[PDB]
Amino acid sequence: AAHPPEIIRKPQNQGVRVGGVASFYCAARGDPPPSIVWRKNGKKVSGTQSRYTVLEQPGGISILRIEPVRAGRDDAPYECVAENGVGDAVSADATLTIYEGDKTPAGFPVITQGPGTRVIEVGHTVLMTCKAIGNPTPNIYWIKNQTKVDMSNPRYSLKDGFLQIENSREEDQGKYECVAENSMGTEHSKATNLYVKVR
Repeated sequence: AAHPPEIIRKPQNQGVRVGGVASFYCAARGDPPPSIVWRKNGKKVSGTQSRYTVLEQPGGISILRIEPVRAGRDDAPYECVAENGVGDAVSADATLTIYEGDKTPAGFPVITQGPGTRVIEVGHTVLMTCKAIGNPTPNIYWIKNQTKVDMSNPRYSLKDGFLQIENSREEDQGKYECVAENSMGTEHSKATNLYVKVR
């Protein structure tokens, strides 16, 4: 195992509404595997700071989540850094544009309807609703517990931007949200819980 760190996914610029959620994704690889560090305006991102949380996900992914987005503070460059003790560190960065009030780019995604909390009996199927519009039309994806829902799962599909889960199992319990992603912006729905009862 002898390789220098490589960024295989760069962070992308985001536009978010104030009070919103924003996230940046980074991924890298090397031999041996790099750590990824997140920087704001060149300053490593605080363990303390309540609004930022960093999620490390297998496949080499690192995610920086900012919730709730603050209009002054959060308008900055977030850079992700990868090091493994071989060669040079590799870094990539992205900006965050924050939109006050309604002064949003035309066609910024809007979520007309959002998921509601539900209890579902084991073995039953549920539909969770996201309704969105934008131009260009938003791609819609679902998150549980801040993690992308895996649509590789046989039991999970999208109907009309709705998330359907068939043959419900306890493991499906979580806090779900829907994201509508646009060239213009990203919108996250309000998180809500899915509970599974027995019997």
